[PDB]
Amino acid sequence: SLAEVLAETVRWLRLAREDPEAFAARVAALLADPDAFSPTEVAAAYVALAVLARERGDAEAAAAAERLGAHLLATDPETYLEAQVVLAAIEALLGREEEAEAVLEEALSRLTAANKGDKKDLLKAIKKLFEPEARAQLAAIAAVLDAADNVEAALARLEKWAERLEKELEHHH
Repeated sequence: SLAEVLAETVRWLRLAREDPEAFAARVAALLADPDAFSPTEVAAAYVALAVLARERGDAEAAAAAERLGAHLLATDPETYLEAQVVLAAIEALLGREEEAEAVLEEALSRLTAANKGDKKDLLKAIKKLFEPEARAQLAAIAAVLDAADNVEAALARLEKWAERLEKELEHHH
């Protein structure tokens, strides 16, 4: 579930801050054998690593997130899509709307080119961000990121992004 990925992303991000050595050891473990961990855990580690890459300029986290994302795309496309939507929400939360939309577009393009997902999957996944269970966890992410004042406007921007996509989908039929 989307909200479980968010909840677990809170735990990964707090671990990176509060015990970086245990963060590094568990990431090495997931990179060595991601299939030994639950899909939610792999997706959350991907998101935390992608956030470290983008927000701290962490080259190793960047390459590690790329490997985990690739693995999720190849083996569990629905979890891949959830991971990308959560990453997009967090970038939007941080005020990086262009980056958030590029993440969604990359996710869409990888999913369709692999014949594992489509525009309707993306729309459905984005809208799961707005449910209460997911909103509670994004509030937790926002506490982690000192971005509480931007939760609503970030989700509103994503909703209009999804709305325009859905309208083009409708017009195209």
